[PDB]
Amino acid sequence: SDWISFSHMSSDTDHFPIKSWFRCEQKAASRSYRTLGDMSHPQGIYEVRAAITRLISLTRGVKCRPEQMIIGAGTQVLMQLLTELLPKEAVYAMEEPGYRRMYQLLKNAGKQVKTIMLDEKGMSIAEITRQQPDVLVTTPSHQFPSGTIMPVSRRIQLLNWAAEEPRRYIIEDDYDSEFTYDVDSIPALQSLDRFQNVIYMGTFSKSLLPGLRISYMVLPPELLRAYKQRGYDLQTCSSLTQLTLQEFIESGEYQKHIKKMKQHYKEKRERLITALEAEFSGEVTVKGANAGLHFVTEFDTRRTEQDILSHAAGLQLEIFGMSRFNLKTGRPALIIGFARLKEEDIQEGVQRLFKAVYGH
Amino acid sequence: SDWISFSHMSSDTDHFPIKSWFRCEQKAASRSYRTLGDMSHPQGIYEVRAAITRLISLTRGVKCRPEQMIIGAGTQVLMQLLTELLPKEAVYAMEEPGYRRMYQLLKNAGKQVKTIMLDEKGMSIAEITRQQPDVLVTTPSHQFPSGTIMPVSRRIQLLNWAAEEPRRYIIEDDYDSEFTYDVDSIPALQSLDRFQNVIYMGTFSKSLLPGLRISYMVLPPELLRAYKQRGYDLQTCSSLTQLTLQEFIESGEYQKHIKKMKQHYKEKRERLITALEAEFSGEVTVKGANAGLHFVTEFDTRRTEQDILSHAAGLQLEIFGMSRFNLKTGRPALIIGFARLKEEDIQEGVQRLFKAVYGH
Repeated sequence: SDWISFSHMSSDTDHFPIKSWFRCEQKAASRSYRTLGDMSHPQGIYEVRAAITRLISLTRGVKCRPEQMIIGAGTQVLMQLLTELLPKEAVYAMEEPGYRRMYQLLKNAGKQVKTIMLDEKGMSIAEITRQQPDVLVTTPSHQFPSGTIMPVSRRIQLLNWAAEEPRRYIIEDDYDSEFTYDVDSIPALQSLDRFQNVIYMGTFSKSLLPGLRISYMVLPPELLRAYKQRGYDLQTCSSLTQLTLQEFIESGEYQKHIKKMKQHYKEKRERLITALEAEFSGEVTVKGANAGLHFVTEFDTRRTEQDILSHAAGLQLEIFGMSRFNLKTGRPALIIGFARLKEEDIQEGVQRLFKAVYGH
Repeated sequence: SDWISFSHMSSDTDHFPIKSWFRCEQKAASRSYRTLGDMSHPQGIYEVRAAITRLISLTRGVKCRPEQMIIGAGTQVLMQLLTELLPKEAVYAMEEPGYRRMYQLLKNAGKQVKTIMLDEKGMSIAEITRQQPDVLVTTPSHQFPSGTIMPVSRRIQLLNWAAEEPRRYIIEDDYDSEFTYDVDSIPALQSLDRFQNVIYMGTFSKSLLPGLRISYMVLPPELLRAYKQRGYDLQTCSSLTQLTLQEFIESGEYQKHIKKMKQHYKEKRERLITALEAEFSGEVTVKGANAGLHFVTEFDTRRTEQDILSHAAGLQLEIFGMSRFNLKTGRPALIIGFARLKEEDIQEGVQRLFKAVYGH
């Protein structure tokens, strides 16, 4: 496999400190071995929840007490639980383009899902208003996949909407929030909300490995009450995994990791854009590269997206199409993730793109 | 600080080879690091599924491919998924006494659950006939908590019932199946399943640790088709955990540990029963002491079950009554779980019990 990954779903393992993670695991195991034979508090070990709460209040400005947070074997399990905590009759609203997987999860749940188009400011509040939903699912920090950062003004608009009527909720998926390059950090929607209409959700898939399977959500106390009233849920994250995370955070290894990785990803995104402009001369349009670990490139060709993809897979370039993120064509648009893209493989990689874009 | 536990819920941390597990973890990691930035296959990494499939076909006669198996961070998320694969209008049935947690999950989902009492051969097929459910939840190998082992005749009656009408299924929870001591083990129900009515669910929580969170389920092809039709699921079980378990199995460490713990518990259960018959003069009756990590004792008293339990909290002896396992009285019976009972605490424990019942 002499592959090159322009994939957004992967993360580069060479710069994760796996020995540090493993040493954090051993520290946690020896500090807490006696209590490992317990099954965690269903919301997650309290001290781990406390570590995450301090962490996210620091980095993102999130305001919560650890009692509000639930862990977490992935955002998909948390989101399922969340649909059971929300009113059963709620009408959901997701960004178009967006996460088809959650769209299918919601439809499969018999829910009504309205797809909300985007504009230069993020998910379209005008379409939200026209279609009149109950629950919004949004990616304000770095829209997925379009990469649009939602400006504060649009955030204000969404919060005003949520607050003008009862039992309206905003699910803020703060995927990709650890990295914000030549823009500065904008605080989360939750931190701008005065009325607790926001379910903040975050994950460690990108700040760590995806195979580690940990995410978390912060409930409004009304939904938290609805949670506690269940009485039968069990934690899906292994206790050691929770404790290794808590050590990794509290040792300062996580902040060290993130700082170094931000510098690394900033430089790699500059290099990739420069290679893209050299190879494609300015016949590629790049969009949504302000933050996060991916951007969009639209090209222009008489090749269908599907045949471009079929031909990039032959050159062993791993890359995906924007058409994948339709929930519910006109030009080729592609998603370029530079998480796993090796820094020595840029030119070669971009070359494999030109030949897959064109044929030469 | 001087507690003695006759709990089933307990799990040996002391005689769990955590160093062997950690060495299997690092071996798996050096061999498979570059795939830890990848997301697992949603059913689970194929090779972990194959390792488990070979294991369970050996130890329990289970007939399946890895293609049919789903993992699995605990048996409850597998259960929830399962209720989604099964017809939305299914009527469930659970043993009484049984697992109140699942009863609670099923009811909180809006499902009608029937409770089905036991007779000498296990789940009462006469009551299943009478109350007319669609889906059975059963523990044929060692009924929880009664210790009753369902004989082949009753298994065939259950299979026949499921064969006679559409949309009838049997969930076989092989929760306690790693330890069956001085009775030659019966094969799983699943091994008798000619018409593919049985969903087999097993777990490693009992056989390694509860906090480790790894369980699995074997789906009949129609249900597997139902699952692949979803197309949105993601593996909840940490890829690291999956790989560590595959190394643990294939290095032969799992089989070593199980042979050792099996022998340990055989000898401990025999010693415990010896001590019981010595101290209680034949005014104790022991039921289902053949396998698993528990059995049932019935005594003589004036005291409410709450009285024996209450007086045992004052001898610092943790124990459970059969009325705990109603899915919602007329005498006391208790369940003795020798899982984390220390071998030096047997005689003392039984001594405490004789006073806990009486107070002489």
